[PDB]
Order: sequence, then C-alpha cells, then structure tokens
Amino acid sequence: DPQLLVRVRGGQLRGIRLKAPGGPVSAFLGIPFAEPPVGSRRFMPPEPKRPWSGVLDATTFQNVCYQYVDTLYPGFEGTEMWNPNRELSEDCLYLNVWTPYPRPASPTPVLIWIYGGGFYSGAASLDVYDGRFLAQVEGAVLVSMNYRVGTFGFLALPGSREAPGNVGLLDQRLALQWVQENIAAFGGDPMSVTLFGESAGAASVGMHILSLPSRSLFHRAVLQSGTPNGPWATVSAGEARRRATLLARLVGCPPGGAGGNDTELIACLRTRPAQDLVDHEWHVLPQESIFRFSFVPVVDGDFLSDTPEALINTGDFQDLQVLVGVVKDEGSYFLVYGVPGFSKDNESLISRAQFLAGVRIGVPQASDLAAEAVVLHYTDWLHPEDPTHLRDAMSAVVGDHNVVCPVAQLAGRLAAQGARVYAYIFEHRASTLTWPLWMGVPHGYEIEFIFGLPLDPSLNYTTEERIFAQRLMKYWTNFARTGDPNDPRDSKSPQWPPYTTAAQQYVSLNLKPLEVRRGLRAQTCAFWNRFLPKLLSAT
Amino acid sequence: DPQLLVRVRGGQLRGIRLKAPGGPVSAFLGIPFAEPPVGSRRFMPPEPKRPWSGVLDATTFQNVCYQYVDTLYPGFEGTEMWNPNRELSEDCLYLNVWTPYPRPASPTPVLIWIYGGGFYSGAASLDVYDGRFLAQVEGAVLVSMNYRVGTFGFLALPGSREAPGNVGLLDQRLALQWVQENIAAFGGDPMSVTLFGESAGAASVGMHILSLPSRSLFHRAVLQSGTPNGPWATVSAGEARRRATLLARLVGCPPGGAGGNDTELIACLRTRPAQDLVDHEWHVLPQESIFRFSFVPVVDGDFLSDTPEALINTGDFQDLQVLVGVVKDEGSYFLVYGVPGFSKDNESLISRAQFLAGVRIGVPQASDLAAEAVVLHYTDWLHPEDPTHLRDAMSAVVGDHNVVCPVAQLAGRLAAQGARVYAYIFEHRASTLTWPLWMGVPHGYEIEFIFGLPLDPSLNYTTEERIFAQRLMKYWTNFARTGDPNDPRDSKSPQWPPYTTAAQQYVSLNLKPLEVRRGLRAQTCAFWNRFLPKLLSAT
Repeated sequence: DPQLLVRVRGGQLRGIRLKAPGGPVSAFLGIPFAEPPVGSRRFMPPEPKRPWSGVLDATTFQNVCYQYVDTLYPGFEGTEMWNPNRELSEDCLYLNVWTPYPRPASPTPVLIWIYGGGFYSGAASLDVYDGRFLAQVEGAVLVSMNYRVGTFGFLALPGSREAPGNVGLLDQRLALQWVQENIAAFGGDPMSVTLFGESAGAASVGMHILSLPSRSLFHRAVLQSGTPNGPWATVSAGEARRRATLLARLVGCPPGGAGGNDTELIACLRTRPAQDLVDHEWHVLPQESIFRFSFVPVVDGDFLSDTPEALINTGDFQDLQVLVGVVKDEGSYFLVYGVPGFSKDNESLISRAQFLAGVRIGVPQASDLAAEAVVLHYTDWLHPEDPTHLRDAMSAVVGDHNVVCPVAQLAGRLAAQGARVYAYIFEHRASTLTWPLWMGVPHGYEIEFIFGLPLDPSLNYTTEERIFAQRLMKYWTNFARTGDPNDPRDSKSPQWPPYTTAAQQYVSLNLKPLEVRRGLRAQTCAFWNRFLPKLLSAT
Repeated sequence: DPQLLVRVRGGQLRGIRLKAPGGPVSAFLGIPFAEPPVGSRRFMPPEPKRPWSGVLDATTFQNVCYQYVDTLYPGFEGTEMWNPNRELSEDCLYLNVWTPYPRPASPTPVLIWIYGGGFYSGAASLDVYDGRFLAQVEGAVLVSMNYRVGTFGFLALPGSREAPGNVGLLDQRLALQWVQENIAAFGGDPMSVTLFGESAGAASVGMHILSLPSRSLFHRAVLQSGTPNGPWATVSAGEARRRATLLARLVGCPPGGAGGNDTELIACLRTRPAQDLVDHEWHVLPQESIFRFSFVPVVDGDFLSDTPEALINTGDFQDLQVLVGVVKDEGSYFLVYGVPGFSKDNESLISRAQFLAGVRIGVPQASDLAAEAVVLHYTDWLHPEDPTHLRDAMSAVVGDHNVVCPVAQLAGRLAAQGARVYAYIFEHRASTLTWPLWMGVPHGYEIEFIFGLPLDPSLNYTTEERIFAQRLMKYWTNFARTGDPNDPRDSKSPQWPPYTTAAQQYVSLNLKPLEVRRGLRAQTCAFWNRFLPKLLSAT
C-alpha cells in the first residue's frame, strides 16, 4: 500500500493503518530522527540520523528516553498514565507521524506536539498523546517526537564542549528540522508548522520562540499550562554547574580528590549506567520543594541569549500568533508529592501550621519576609484556620506561582510586544478523572480533551465530553490553520477575542459555551509578577 | 425659676431655658471646672476651679481654647463649621450641661461629649455639638467640656515638672471628676457616665479607658471615627521633646546659644503671646504629611503606662461596653489639605504619579518598600491609571490607615479581651453636605445626626434624615442606658449584634434599616494591622 510506504530524505519507511472511530489513519511510528546519543554521545547535541538501506519499519512505538519512574501511588491510573509505556533506553530519539488515510490532497497544516514532565520525564508513546483523532477527524498531519529528559537531556557544565546543556531542546529542534525537510512527503505543509505542548513541553515551545534558530521551523505556537519564563523551567549556569558536579560526585565522578578537568568529569560520567544517574537526580536540588526540577534548560547565552524573562521582556514578537491557557487547579497535583498533610486518599483538610510550612516548600526561594507576604496574600483573615480554605490556598500558591501568573506574565508581555495572543481557562473536570475531587482540574487534565480521547467510545466519557472534545479540537486545528481558534468565516455564536494588555480578555474553556472574561488572576498575579520579585531582590 | 438655679459643689449657677422643637430644655453653659491655666499655669496640669460667691451666670457659651483657625476655604461652611465660634482665649476651661425642662425625676444617664480636631483645634461651643435635642427628646443629661488643644494642651518636655504633657487630657479628666461630684444636681446619674467623642475626642475617650485614674469616672464608652491606637493620636517622649524644643527655638526660646534648662525653656515659652506658638505649630512635623498632628498625647509612662498598642493588646477590658464605628469615606476630607491634585472645587481626577506621591504624604512613616506595598495593595492592575479609581484609592489609603483599620484593630482587641463591643459604618451622606460629591461621607459627617440636628425644622434636612436621626439618637441613648444600642425589650425588627473576633459583625448605619455585615475591611486591615508593621520594622 503506497499509503503506508513513504520515502524520507534518508530512506524508506513502512507505516501502519490505524482505525479511529471516524475512519482510517496512516501512522508512521518510530522514525529515527537522529543517531542514538549513546556511549560517547551522552550529554552531546544530537546528530542527524544516517540514511538507511531497505525499508525501515515504522509500524510501532519506540523506546522512551531514560528517566525516573513514578512510584508514589503504584497501580494508580492518575500517576501511572504519565509513566513510560515502552522500554527505557538512551536510544530513544524517534518521532511519530499520523496522517489521515488516505494522505491528504494538498499540504495540510502540521501540529508538532511536545510532551512535558518537568524536563525529567515524559514520552510521545503515551496514550493521551494519541494523534489519531486530530488527524482522523480534523484531517491534520500530527507529529510527536521524543527528546532526552533528565541528566541526559540537560545535565550541563556550561562552557564545556561535551555537556554544554539544553541538548534535550536541540533534540526537539532537530525533530523540527526534520519535519521541515520531510513532512511534505506525508502530505504536511512545511509552511504551516504549529508547535504545541503542555507543562515543560509548553515551556519548550516557549524556548523555541525565544531561540533564534528555532524560529524558521515553526509559524504558530500553543503553550498549555507552562511557559519559558517562570521559576522552574530554567536555571543559571552557576546552578547548573553546581548540580552537575554535585551529581557527578555522588556517582563517584571523578573518584578521589581529583578535579579541574571538566572533560575527565564528563568522561567519567559517560561510563556510569544510566540508572546510576537517575538514582541521584533528585539529590541536587538546593532546598526541600515542589514544582522544582533538577535538570532543565540552562541560560547558557547560546540556546537562550539571556533569561527568558529578559527575552519576553524585550523580544520582537510582532506577528507571532500564540494560543496560551491554564487549567482550573494547576497546583493541586504537586501537593501530594511533598506537602505534609496532603494525600490523594483523604480530603487533605490541612492545619494552619501545615499551610505555613507548605508555603516554604511551595516557594522555596522565598525569604521569610517574602513568605510572610505570600501568607498574607493567601490567608483568609476572617477564617485563618478553616482547613478547607487553607487547603485550596496551598494549591493556589503553587498553581499561581508556577503556572498561572507566569502564563499571564507571558501573555501580556507578548501582546504588548506585537504578538496576537489568545488565552483560556480549562475548567472541565473529566468524568473519568481518578484523582480525588479536591484536586478539581489538575495540571495536565486538558490533554485527554485536546487530543480527542473522548471520541473513542470504549474509553467512555460523556457525550457532552465528546462534543466538548470536538469543540476543543476545532479551536486548536483552527488556530493551527488560520491563527485564530474561531469558527472559520462561519461566525457561529460565541467569539474568542485576543488577549490584550488593556482589556485582558480570556475565555472559559468548558462544557458551557465560550464565556469571555477579563484579567487572569489580575491582583494575585500583580502580587507575584510585580511586587514579590522586588521583595525577594531586597531580601 | 429653681429649674434654672442650681447650687454646685463650688457655688450657685443660673442656667437659661432653651427651646428645642419637642419642648423646653434647661442649659447651663460656661461652668468653670478649673482655674484658668494662664500665665505661669500654661503647660500645667489643670487645677480645680475655686468656689465662687453669689450666683455664677451660666447662660452662655464661654471662650474657645487657643487654637489655629482654618483658612483654606474662607467663608465655606464645610470648613468654617469646625472653626471657633467664640473668642479665642487661654481662659477656656468650662463645660456645659443640658437637662430636660424640667429636671428629670430620677437619676438620668449622662452622655459626656468630647470634641475632636486633631488635638489641635475644636470646641464644645460648636453648633453640631448642641446637646439640646438628646436631652429634650431622649431625656438625657448631656455634658460637653472644653479641653486645651495644641501646644497649650500637649506641648511636652517629658519628665519636666512644668510641661509634662497630656494636660489637655487631664483637662477632660477634671471635667469628668466634676461631672462625678456635681452632675447629680442636674438630675444626672453619676453612676451611668457614658463618654462619647469623634476624631481625637474618640481617641481621647480611648485614652480614658487606657488610663487607670480615668476609669472610675465613666462606665460606658463610644468612639466615633477615631481610636487611641493608630498612627496619629500619640507620639513618643523623644519626638515630643524634639517638637517642643524645636517649637520653642523658633519662638526664640531660649534666646542665644543657651540651654540644658528645661525650666528656663518653659519659663521663656510661658511669656510668648499665645498666637506666637500657634504660628509655629505646624513647623515641627518631621515630614510632609496629612492626618498627622504636631501636639498630641504623649506616651509619658504616666497618663499612658505604655503605648496604646501595648495597652489594648494586654489590658483587661472584661466588662467594658463600647460602641465603635466609622464613616463611609474617612480619608476624603484630609486630601484637600495637602495632596497635589485634590480640591473641593473639581472632581480631583488625579494622575497616577500624583497618586504615587499621595501615598508618601498619606503614609509619611513608610519606607519605599512599604510604600510599594501600599501601592500594590490599592492599585487596580486592570486599570492602573483610571483617575477615578486612583482618586478613591488615595482617599482609602488615608481613611483606612488612620481611622478604619485602627478602629478594627481596637474592636477586635477589645472583644478578644472581654469587652462587649458593637460596631457600625455610617453611610448616609447628609443632603445638606456642602463638600463635593466625590468626598461622599467625610470624616465627621455623622455628628449632625447623632446630635439630632435634623430634628430642627429650620435647618431643613429630609424627613427621612429626621427619622434617621431619631433612630441614631435612640441607639446612642440606649447604649448609654443599657449598654446595648438595641430596642429595649421591644425586639423591634432588625437587631445589632456584638462585634466578635469570630463572626466580626458590624452594621450599616444608614437610611435603610440595620443590615448586619461581617469583617470591617478584613483583608485591607490585615494588610495594615498585621503585615505592614513588620515591613516597616524591617525597613
């Protein structure tokens, strides 16, 4: 079947024909995009996959990059669903392609997805990132690649030749240059590349916009629940180094009282079993905390010329179309992972003292005064001990601090600089959600919908959820083709207005039709984005 | 007429028969309560008036104590109404008495009023403090004394024998001891003394509660728009001294490069024409500001054993009944007196920069960071330049900082310590009000109502206002007799609940019936009463 047989710039491939509810889909899973970054390649910028003979099989999902695996709640769908579903391996630089069966007629727009998992975990192989529905139904050419997370992706000794950092991003950039020079053959338009990701994938998409060289490889961008500018998606060189060598040292690299040879250091590191590194991953953070990750993009003054803050602050984004948004309760999920009093198993009605402590875990960089400021802001002084309030407060400190305000800081900075921005607030809690009611709509629970999982009848969502999904898919693909999530020409009732400095408009993405709103946590985010920082830089 | 002829502990007096709308009233105006504090008596604690021969005439209002006179808007009722309406003079220690004609049957409860004017101005002689209606109508024995304001009342050189401070308060205490030993003869009950005052009079009432010796002279207390604990009603010894000597020095006391003799200093000061002092009154403040006064009660460690803060913080007020409240816009009035952009003549739609400056005048003690905090808190980040918002914001910074939050800090501290507290928010703007609409209900515009001025038909308020007034008078006299502003036994519809730490209940005093509410500016006041201070004590 020529539908499943495609010649790529480096060789032939055989896809597989998948069956989505509305029909058939072509799927080319496992395409090498680079030479496995193993052995003396570990910590190195990726290299273009060499051309192969014969027909490369591409009927299946490849190995997940090497990464920590979540224990915490073993056998629990809520956590497991995020875990690797393929074998772990340093040989994981592959991407996927879904195209409607049969290949489109003309150059369809492409949706390149970037998975997220703190920069330390994640995989395109995942169920919720099943690009079949968006290709099947909205007739889109969808691509999802794997990029090195953890030490392998980001361990860096800034200035070094052999562990220079951000290589997990270069992985994604490489997948992008490949989509450029080969998506054509799948019926995709190399001229309408729309990047889109969640958590650190969103953060990533952000970095592509902030990085010159990534510019020519995409035209539109979506950033769900995450940005390049907050407190957790980048570290300085100094800290990077501090956590590289510290990690090295815990692994015996270098052995003895040796030193001053970054090369020997990396050479040594390059011999340790992958799992040895993952074993010490979490011991290099400088404080007890949540929503803070050990190995993530570093401000090298290369891939990022300066901090994302400085960049979105003075960049020229005068033409960029960008969709951005957030969910009802970003912070909830993270509380279970480390804030005394919280669990998925009870209502986590915490004490005040617990909440006071939470604030220091959740805002680890905060001095005392700054912590005080945060407590002032989230305490309800008519009921400073209501456990239910405290509980939700904790979730807000975390969610606002890491996701919401940073989103809003980016939305506004973008708009003010030229961007056409759109914003939203996912508020629908999936019926199927396995987390406790108290977490409401946790970080990452919009994905099932954007991808169109409710369209699968076996999965069993509600018809509303299904319709909902379709609506959501429609907005994305529409922003994808046009650069406006809006019903074509067809001005079908509710409209989605561009987020603007002055009006500050965003929409409620939920079961009830679009419902425009103004100001994304405006006060709260003024707290965080405007004042808090000066407090911190004083203390 | 024996009604108008009364023998007091020191001599005979002849009252005059006044005519209130509902009938006749006995009025004993001008009763010396102390020996004129003139000459070598200036700056000295007051002394009990010597007994006189014959029949002391008491048919008229005596001289207003020596004080600055407001220019600003000459001929304008809004300011003039506060100005002296009698001759100025250091010989002003007299009080007044209104009793219903004819003398009550049995010991009526007494309402002793304490006028307020920044501790620098004021007089019982004023029109709005006409105790005839409250005696006429609610059959109450009302008393209003004059106490030395300004330098004469408060200039102090702490530790000195001859200018020890707080003598204006001792004046009021003396009037109190007189009411004690003589109100009896006017049909008043020396056993049901209810102090009640506004602005610094309220602040004063507060100090009586905080001062042991004032305790035995009153049983209930009301504090309108003012408390002993805020930022402006007390100064330390050190500052007191600093402003005494500085004032002295500007007046040539002592002349030359002399010194180290507080006595010579005061002796010298004691020779300067009263107006010479008033002339330099306003030059000893340490910063440009508003709602800040030069000469006011000092924390001597005598009349006040420690700061009012410390006192309401650890005092035992377990039995005290106290009514407390505030008006819609405390801060408005003060803006005209010194905040660039404001005037009574235009809508004062200020610029942002103006508002930024306002904040430093209005919160003179604030460091930069603290000012920042205040700006953060009152700026509306969706419209940080809306002049109308800025305008009202300025008024709130001032009103919350000086009156509201301090009231709330006291209410709560009292309640928590045993007090039975009641609270309110006067929200009715008199129809007659001559200030611009933008000031809404300015500091001091409840007085007309509590005193019952609308009952006078010539004055021409609205019937509602009249009825309103009657209602208000009823609450006061009721709190006065019972210690509960509530309709007797007669549970006549809406009830006024005690302000409590937990529920934080207060009521809307306005045209529409009582309407209980919870939390007096709860967030805002948490800002000011809890956080702001630590910010300031850090900076």
